[PDB]
Amino acid sequence: NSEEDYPNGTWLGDENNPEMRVRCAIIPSDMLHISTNCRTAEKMALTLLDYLFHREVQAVSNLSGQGKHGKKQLDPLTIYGIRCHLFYKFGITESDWYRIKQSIDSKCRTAWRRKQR
DNA sequence: CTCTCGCGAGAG
DNA sequence: CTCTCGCGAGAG
Repeated sequence: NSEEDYPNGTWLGDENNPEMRVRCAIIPSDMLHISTNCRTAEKMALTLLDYLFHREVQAVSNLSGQGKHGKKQLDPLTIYGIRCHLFYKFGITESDWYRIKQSIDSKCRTAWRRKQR
């Protein structure tokens, strides 16, 4: 939320808009790897996921924190940052963000499916 | 691996 | 009953 949280990290979203920006952990070198190879909001979303949540946090959680498996909830502020970074770099819509959330939940489901094996 | 379907439980 | 939502899983 404030840059003092992560010093060597970067900003998710628009740096010059204090209301639509989140400070996160990934280093400026990884943040250029993402904005270079991820040329669609769908690929950027799931690359940001791998780089913002340790995979065994992915294998134990989902977005809302509900469900029959009783998974934990992924950080609502981190998920907000992904929402700003996709809006800022791609100008996604409310329906576009809904599809993205479905992809994120499906990615975390496969991480859960793996963990059992 | 991602994408996306459809099932079935619970909220409304 | 309709809708929302988590889910397993197959296909690409």
